[PDB]
Amino acid sequence: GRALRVLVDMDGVLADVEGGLLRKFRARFPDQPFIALEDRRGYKACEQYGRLRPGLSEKARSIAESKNFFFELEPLPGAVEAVKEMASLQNTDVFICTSPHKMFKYCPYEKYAWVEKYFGPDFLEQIVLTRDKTVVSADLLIDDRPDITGAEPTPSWEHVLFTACHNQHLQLQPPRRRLHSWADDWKAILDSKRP
Amino acid sequence: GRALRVLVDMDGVLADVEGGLLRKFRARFPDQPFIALEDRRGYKACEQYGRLRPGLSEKARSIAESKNFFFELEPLPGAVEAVKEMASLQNTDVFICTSPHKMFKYCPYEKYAWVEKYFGPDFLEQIVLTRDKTVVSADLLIDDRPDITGAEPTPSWEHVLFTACHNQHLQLQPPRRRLHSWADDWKAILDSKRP
Repeated sequence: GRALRVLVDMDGVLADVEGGLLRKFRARFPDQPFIALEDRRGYKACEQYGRLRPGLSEKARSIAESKNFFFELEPLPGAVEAVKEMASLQNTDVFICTSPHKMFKYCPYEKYAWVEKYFGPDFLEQIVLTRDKTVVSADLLIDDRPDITGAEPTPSWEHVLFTACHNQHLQLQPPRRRLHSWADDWKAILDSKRP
Repeated sequence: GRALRVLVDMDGVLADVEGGLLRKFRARFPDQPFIALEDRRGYKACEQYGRLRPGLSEKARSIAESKNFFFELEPLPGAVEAVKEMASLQNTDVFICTSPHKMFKYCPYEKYAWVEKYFGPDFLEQIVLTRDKTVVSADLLIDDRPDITGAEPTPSWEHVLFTACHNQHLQLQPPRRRLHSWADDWKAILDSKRP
């Protein structure tokens, strides 16, 4: 029978982008103010730094653009184990669908290397790098961005919001769904999309 | 109205991969035999080198894996001008949909840089890197590979074969279509998929 196809974005779902940004920002710019994760709002971290102090958007971006930023990101709790299990379920195909952002020098490569490091070489085959997720056909999309963007107005996938510091204050209106973490019942969400 | 979505793979369609491989192979390994383009058959160039002489698959692959292989590829005749025009047509969205192959170190980055070089920064937004094109939804796919591969048995796009040295000897059975080059009537092919 037809496999359930699930898209999972790495950023803020598998790899701890927010923790990495904060940790490296503080170490490189110890005499500047920063944004504690609890105070993060909106997926655009650099823009919020810019509102904190003129010039900090540029510094935050320079952190994310630096070599090894993506590669040294820590996996989120229970992320690697859940996705490995997910991919092992019958009638389930998992693709990692994630953005190069506008940082083409190191980001694409390190994302591949990160996935290989935690998931193995085999899994590299399932990666789709795109700014626009709406052109990718699937049953479910799990990512940390509350807003959908891209060329297809109504994507084929249901969008499920993975909780992150910057989105946790949003109270989603049904039938919009939230996955609180990888300890949460993700199997139930998948099962709901099966025949 | 709904835009016609066309996927175009860079390799052998916009960027002259075969010429680049042959040119750099010959310069680096001047005392080895090589495969003239007219003798190329099948998209897997390294495998054909391996059949020519044991060990040459590895050397050919080392050429493609080298820094600057992808970035220094020459654009195919009329490619940049056609795709720029195509993207400028009304009710037409063009995405470049292309593979990282198993060469993650330089290939992804140089493909982005190549597109930026010939098409501009704006166009980077339209790039989808994937091994599996069948999970990308679209009306048309133009690439140089005669065989479809990927998780979706029947993709949404019609596959149009762009002529390359390795595929030109294949006589396609209708209704399968071929675009002989960018001087050929590509507008007619697009128009056929419009309302």
